[PDB]
This record gives sequence, structure tokens and C-alpha cells, in this order.
Amino acid sequence: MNKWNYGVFFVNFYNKGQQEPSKTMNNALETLRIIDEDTSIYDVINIDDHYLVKKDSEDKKLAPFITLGEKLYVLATSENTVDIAAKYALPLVFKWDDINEERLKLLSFYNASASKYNKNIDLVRHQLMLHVNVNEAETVAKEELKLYIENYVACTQPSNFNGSIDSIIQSNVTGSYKDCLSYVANLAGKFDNTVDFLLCFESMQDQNKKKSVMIDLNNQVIKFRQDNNLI
Amino acid sequence: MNKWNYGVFFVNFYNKGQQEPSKTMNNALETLRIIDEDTSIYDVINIDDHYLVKKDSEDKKLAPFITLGEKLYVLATSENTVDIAAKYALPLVFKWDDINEERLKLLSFYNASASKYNKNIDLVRHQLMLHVNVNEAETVAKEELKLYIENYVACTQPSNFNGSIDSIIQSNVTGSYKDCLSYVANLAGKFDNTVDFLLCFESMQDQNKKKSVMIDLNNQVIKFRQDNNLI
Ligand SMILES: CCCCCCCCCCC[C@H](CC(=O)O)c1c(C)c(C)cc2c1nc1c(=O)[nH]c(=O)nc-1n2C[C@H](O)[C@H](O)[C@H](O)COP(=O)(O)O
Ligand SMILES: CCCCCCCCCCC[C@H](CC(=O)O)c1c(C)c(C)cc2c1nc1c(=O)[nH]c(=O)nc-1n2C[C@H](O)[C@H](O)[C@H](O)COP(=O)(O)O
Ligand SMILES: CCCCCCCCCCC[C@H](CC(=O)O)c1c(C)c(C)cc2c1nc1c(=O)[nH]c(=O)nc-1n2C[C@H](O)[C@H](O)[C@H](O)COP(=O)(O)O
Ligand SMILES: CCCCCCCCCCC[C@H](CC(=O)O)c1c(C)c(C)cc2c1nc1c(=O)[nH]c(=O)nc-1n2C[C@H](O)[C@H](O)[C@H](O)COP(=O)(O)O
Repeated sequence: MNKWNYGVFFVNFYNKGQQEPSKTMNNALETLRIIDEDTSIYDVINIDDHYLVKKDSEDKKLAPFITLGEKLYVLATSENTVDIAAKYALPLVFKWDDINEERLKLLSFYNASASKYNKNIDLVRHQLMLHVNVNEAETVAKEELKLYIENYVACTQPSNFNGSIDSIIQSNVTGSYKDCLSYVANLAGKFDNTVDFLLCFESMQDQNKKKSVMIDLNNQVIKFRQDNNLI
Repeated sequence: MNKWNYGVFFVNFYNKGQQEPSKTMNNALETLRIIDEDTSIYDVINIDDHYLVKKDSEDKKLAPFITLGEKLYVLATSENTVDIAAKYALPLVFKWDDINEERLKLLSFYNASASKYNKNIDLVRHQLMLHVNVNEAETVAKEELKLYIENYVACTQPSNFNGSIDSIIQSNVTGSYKDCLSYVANLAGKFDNTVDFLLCFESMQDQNKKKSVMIDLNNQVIKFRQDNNLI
């Protein structure tokens, strides 16, 4: 409730970045391995696949409901699909490809709508979806995440790709460790400190890096909690 | 006696019919509180929404995963898929709508594939999805459950509502508590007692039976456990 739960997510696509169709998955099976045996704190896994047109037999967009464990959430996909969520008090799951700016404009309607329906959402915690990529070398990390995406937008019809693939990244989480930690736990802030994270560590090719950037942070939260009043 | 597990699923479609627009969603939310608020045996939830053509520009059908907490699953969408799932020796989620005859011919296919990749399968809990209807007057349910499906049916293209949707209902759980129970138990045996349940109590409108069937199960199972010791 000040205590930040952590989850993991994966996109669902064919041959992300460069990785050969079989490889993308073995990596993702490893990402899950850690979860089970080499960590704790990663307590839920998600599967971003939202780039899809979800409409019934009447060209009617379905209600993006995200399920995490017993809990149920709804993707803050728009101003209408977000307003509505206020109505029933449901928490939102912030998109990954949302320039932090614009995605901030949406927890805004969600404070404004909550108001409207005179709803009391002080205990509703949003979920933030970030694409981590940690490499002591500033720049390798960014040119690596610009491959997980550049593929991803082959599918989605992107106008951005005229002037924006850098911002998404700039919005996402990358660089050395400390600047990664100090960036998110900075961003939490711009979200009135009301979010939990679903962070994709799949741009990261060097498995050993990834396994190390995972159990590090585990051993970090597991402590931060322990250390001072959590569980 | 290995400790069997239970989740809860929800179907996802609009203007159900019989249940007006925000009728369903308002019941849905009531299921949800049952879980959070008065139960302890419902570990996860799910929002089935199968009837889609998870295609893309390239027309490649997307890997139909399903996630239940920190664990990954592969929906028995077909015979290949199951086979593919056989490799990674990932569990399967048998779906509420395939006729028990196909939620079996399919399980059969898995095990063929699996012990044909050397992937040990012993300890692999699969997951059964069934709609439920409970009320002493074991004839009611079938009507209010026949309804739901009859209210959904249209899209999917079921090899039967041009005959009747009596197989599907036959496959799911209609009748009366005391009975129903004994019957799914009877269904677990058809899969070497290594299948877990995902129960969607959303056929039954009277929300009092709902909260009762539910809390009825709960206690009854957490009692069982506290007994033969497993919690
Ligand atoms: C490595 C690749 C990318 C990783 C990205 C995600 C990593 C997880 C983030 C770790 C959190 C970290 C703690 C850790 O290092 O152990 C961490 C860091 C590094 C920093 C700089 C600040 C953190 C913080 N963690 C928390 C936290 O867990 N809970 C919290 O309430 N505040 C935290 N804060 C500050 C909050 O803003 C503030 O303390 C809180 O709102 C108190 O409220 P008020 O001011 O209103 O009284
Ligand atoms: C936990 C499981 C939940 C239960 C599942 C059974 C079905 C529940 C249905 C809940 C309906 C509810 C409607 C309510 O009561 O008013 C409801 C909810 C709770 C939410 C979050 C969204 C709804 C929605 N209902 C509708 C709807 O009825 N019709 C519609 O066209 N869009 C609806 N949407 C929104 C779509 O996002 C939108 O159509 C699409 O994004 C197009 O807009 P744009 O692109 O511009 O964003
Ligand atoms: C009311 C709405 C509909 C509800 C439908 C979903 C829930 C249905 C109830 C099923 C759970 C129930 C739990 C309970 O007892 O409280 C339940 C029922 C009703 C019945 C009839 C049998 C149960 C059973 N539950 C378990 C169980 O949790 N674990 C177990 O190992 N065996 C259980 N069994 C027996 C196994 O089949 C048995 O272990 C095996 O056949 C023998 O193994 P071996 O070959 O090694 O010797
Ligand atoms: C947990 C994170 C997600 C993983 C990352 C996303 C990338 C792919 C992950 C799994 C890889 C794998 C490929 C492999 O190992 O060779 C893989 C898996 C595990 C699964 C379950 C399905 C795959 C699949 N790979 C491919 C593929 O490369 N190409 C393709 O055309 N279809 C692929 N499919 C689709 C099926 O083969 C089939 O076309 C369809 O599902 C049949 O459904 P229906 O007939 O019922 O509609």
C-alpha cells in the first residue's frame, strides 16, 4: 500500500528483435525459470498482445480486462476506456508504448472520472508496464531495445515512425543498474506513487545479464521490505 | 491425496441479451468480491475470449498462451498447438466449450507428443474449464445455462446448435450441488486425476445461490484440506 508488488510480462509476437523464432521463446522460458526458482518478488506474469483488434460480430471493441492473480484490471487504452473504469473503480494497466507524457494524461481522467461518479479510489493502485534493458554501457542497451520495438511496429501501423521510437525508449527503462533504479523510482512519483510494475526484461539478449539483473533486484526488494516495514 | 486447485473464469462478450448490458458486469463484480472478501480457495481468475482470430498482417495465428499467476499455460486450441505445448512440457488449459470427447482426444495427443521429446510429464497439472449451475431443482440450471450459451453460441460455430447444444451443457456442470460436486470429481478421473479446475459460476443469475454455491464450495474444500493436512 506503500509496499510495491512486482510482476513480469512478455509481449506475444513472432521473432522479436533478431532472435530466431525458437530462441525468442527459450529466452522467455528462462525468464520464467528465474521467476520460479531464482527469485521471489516476481509474483505474476502477463502477456501484452494488445496490438490486436478485439471486436465482436458487430464491430464492437471488447473491454480490455487484464487479470493478475485473483485481481482484475483494465488497460488505460483511451479516455473513454479509462473513464468507464472509474465508474466501477477498477485499477488501470498503463501501456508500454505510451510516451510517459500522454500516459500521464490518462491517470488524470481517472482522477477526474473517479470524482464524477463520486467514487472513492484512494486504494486503487495502477499497474505500470515497462520494457527494462540494463547494460552498464549506456548506449548498447538503447540500441538493443530499439530492436525489440522496431520489429514490434512492423505489425502495428506506426505514424510515430516519422519521429518517435526514441521517446518510447526514453519512456521505457534502460542504462546501468543505479540509473535504472533511480529512474523508475522517480517515475513512480509522476504517477503520484500509485503504481505497481510489470516489467519486460526480454530486450536483453545476454541471458546471464538478465538472470543477474533479476535476482539482484529480488535480493533488493526482499530486503527493502524486510529492512523496513513491509512483510 | 494431492491437493487439487481452483480458479474462476469469465467469458467476455457484449449485449449478452437476457442479461442486460451492465447487469452482467455488475454480477461479475459480485463474483470478484466473493473471492477477495469471503473465500480463500479461489487462487486465480481468467477472462476467456477465445472466439477471436488472433491473426496479423502476415496472417500468422498467435501462440495462444494463457497465464494463471506466475505460471504459463497453452490452451488446447487445436491438435498442433497441444503438440507444440508438448515440447516445452507446458501445461494445457482444456476449455469449457469443447465437448468432453475432444477435451480428451486432445489430452491423449499431448502425452503422445510429450513422450516423444523425452519431456517427463508426471508432475504436470493441466487445467479444466467448466461453466457451473447449481440448484436442487436440477432441471432449472440446464435452462439458465442453455440460455447463456444459447446467448453466446452464434459466433463460435459449434458443431451442434444445428442439432442442439446438449453436448456442451453435458460437458459442463449443471444440476444440483451435492450432485454437481461428485460429477466433476467424476470428471477428474478421466485425466488420471491430474487436472485442475477453472469454474465459471456465471450461468446462475440469482446472485444468492452464487455467493452460496461459492462459499459452499470454499469452506467444504478448505475443510477437506485442513483435514487430510495440506494447508
Ligand atoms: C533494474 C532495471 C529496472 C528496474 C525498475 C524497477 C525496480 C524496483 C524499484 C525499487 C525501489 C527502490 C527501493 C529499493 O531500492 O529497495 C526505491 C528507490 C531506489 C528510490 C530512489 C525511492 C523509492 C524506492 N522504493 C520505494 C518503495 O518501495 N516504496 C515507497 O513507498 N517508496 C519508495 N521509494 C520512494 C517513494 O517515492 C516514497 O518513499 C514513498 O512514496 C513514501 O510516501 P510519502 O512520501 O508520500 O510518505
Ligand atoms: C472481470 C470480467 C468482466 C466481466 C465480463 C463480461 C462483460 C462485462 C462488460 C462490461 C461493460 C462495461 C460497459 C458499461 O457498463 O458502461 C464496459 C467496461 C467496464 C469497460 C472498461 C469498457 C467498455 C464497457 N462497455 C462497453 C460497451 O458496452 N460498448 C462499447 O462499445 N464499449 C465498451 N467498453 C469500451 C471499449 O474500450 C471501447 O468500446 C473501445 O475502446 C472503443 O473506444 P476507443 O477506441 O475510443 O477507446
Ligand atoms: C458446486 C459447484 C460445482 C463445483 C465443481 C468443482 C469442485 C468439485 C469438488 C471436487 C473436490 C473434492 C474435494 C473434497 O474432498 O473436499 C473432491 C470430491 C468431491 C471427490 C468425490 C473426490 C475427491 C475430491 N477432492 C480431492 C482432492 O482435493 N485431492 C485428492 O487427492 N483427491 C480428491 N478426491 C478423490 C480423488 O479422486 C482421489 O484422490 C483419487 O481418485 C485416488 O488416488 P490414488 O489413485 O492415488 O489412490
Ligand atoms: C511467454 C512469452 C511468450 C513467448 C514469445 C513469443 C514468441 C513465440 C513463443 C513460442 C514459440 C513457438 C515456436 C516453436 O517453438 O517452434 C510456438 C508456440 C509455443 C506455440 C504454442 C504456437 C506457435 C509457436 N510458433 C509459431 C511460429 O513460429 N510460426 C507460426 O506460424 N505459428 C506458430 N505457433 C502457432 C501454432 O503453431 C499454430 O499455428 C496455431 O497456434 C494453431 O492454433 P489454431 O489452429 O487452434 O488456431
